Amino acid sequence: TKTKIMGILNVTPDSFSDGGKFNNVESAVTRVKAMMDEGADIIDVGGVSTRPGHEMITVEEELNRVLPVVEAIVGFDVKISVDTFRSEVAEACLKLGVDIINDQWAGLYDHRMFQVVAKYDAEIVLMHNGNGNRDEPVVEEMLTSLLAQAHQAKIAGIPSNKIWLDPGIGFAKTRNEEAEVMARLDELVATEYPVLLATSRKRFTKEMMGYDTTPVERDEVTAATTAYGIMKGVRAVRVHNVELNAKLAKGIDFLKENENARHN
Amino acid sequence: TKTKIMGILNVTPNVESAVTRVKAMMDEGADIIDVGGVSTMITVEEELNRVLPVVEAIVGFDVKISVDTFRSEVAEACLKLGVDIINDQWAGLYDHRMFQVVAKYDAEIVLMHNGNGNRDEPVVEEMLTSLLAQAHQAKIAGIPSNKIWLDPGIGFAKTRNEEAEVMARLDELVATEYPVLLATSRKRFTKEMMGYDTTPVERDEVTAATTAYGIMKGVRAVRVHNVELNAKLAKGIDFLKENENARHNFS
Ligand SMILES: [K+]
Ligand SMILES: [K+]
Repeated sequence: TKTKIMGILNVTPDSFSDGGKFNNVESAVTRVKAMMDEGADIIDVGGVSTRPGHEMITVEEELNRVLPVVEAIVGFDVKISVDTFRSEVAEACLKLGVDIINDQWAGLYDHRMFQVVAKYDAEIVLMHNGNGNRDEPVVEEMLTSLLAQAHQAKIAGIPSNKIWLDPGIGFAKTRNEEAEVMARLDELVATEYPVLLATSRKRFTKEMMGYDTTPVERDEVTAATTAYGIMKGVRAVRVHNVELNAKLAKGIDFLKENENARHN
Repeated sequence: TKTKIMGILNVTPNVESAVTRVKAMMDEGADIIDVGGVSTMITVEEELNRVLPVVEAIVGFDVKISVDTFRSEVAEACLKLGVDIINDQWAGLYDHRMFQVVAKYDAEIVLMHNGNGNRDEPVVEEMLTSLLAQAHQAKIAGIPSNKIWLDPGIGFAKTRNEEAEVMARLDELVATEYPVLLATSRKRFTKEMMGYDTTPVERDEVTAATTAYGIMKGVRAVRVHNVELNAKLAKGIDFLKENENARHNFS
């Protein structure tokens, strides 16, 4: 019943600070152990990004990045999610025992993703992305798309309670469109598919600050979106600062449950 | 429209360190500094010996000053110096003269729920009744209705269950239309939200949770130890509520 805390484990070569000195399985294991200790329920491993202007890699390459890391941590007492939009990458990871496939394309890139996730009795996160030049209201477009994709997921045999929806904050959306989405999370929660909110250190949180910040300085306004989102009913949050959010979410979860209990 | 951040400045057993802490709190985003000389029985003179030197030093700063006192002699001395708010843990029950003193200086007063531990009626109803009665007393002394704050008094004269009832029903207190100051920071309630015997500082995140939660219920200020954490989080919640209003054409 708790809000799930999904930590971020980025394994793309370029995201590494010290020239990639610590871009290996052993470093990833130290990081994951820290995130588990701070309260992470899920570790989101990703080696690709669907953002425009990014590196375009092969399935073999993505597998090179993700497989060794997944194998090393899948045995830990934490759930494992993989950010991938290609079913071949998903299947290899599912065979290694991952729990969730976080598809930044909501199965739009590769429709086999649905039967692949279902074949392994896993969960799938469908993120709203693309169609940035849409002419209709973003939340309507988002709901139409995500609901069509979730329906495809159910057809493949994926249970409704194992199909997550993610607004895709940070992807194919203007500042106006993101403001609209953040104001209507209740509508997304109303679909009854568990909702994953992922705003951590992105432009939206960057612009909630009154000055230019380094990513880490956006942690408190990210926690604000976490608390707000839980109040709206989102079921999980994807964050960089696992501890802050884990402890804050424990508080909000407590307060909401206490409130429901006391109003029967 | 922003939620006001009231930073806590406990001065119970020197000015230099008090001023330093106030300097930090202003930086971290504090709108009000609440100076407290009675940890809660020291004499009025002893309370004044603690509080006064500090108030004399920080009252000229660009920040509102609140004094945590329930005795009118302490309040008056501070008000003469120019403080803005009297935060009364007894809601004027300890010293009936508190309201005349506050009225005299045209300052604000926070009426905190306290006492009557062996209450007859359910806590929320008893709280409302006591606080509204005291608000009435404050007004007939000449204090403007818009300068009266209500504080649920978390940490005082309530069992664990009663405080949980109060925290589950903040909207009913916010509904009185008097601005509400939520003061949970590091108190037993937050410790127990953590679920084990934590140190005071370890309760800062669950305290920030009561802050966000409280803002969503409409409280207008939060009294906190960790000013920076709550200031940034409160700022974020304020932005999200206003954005939600904007996109829906609410208010
Ligand atoms: K596992
Ligand atoms: K001042």
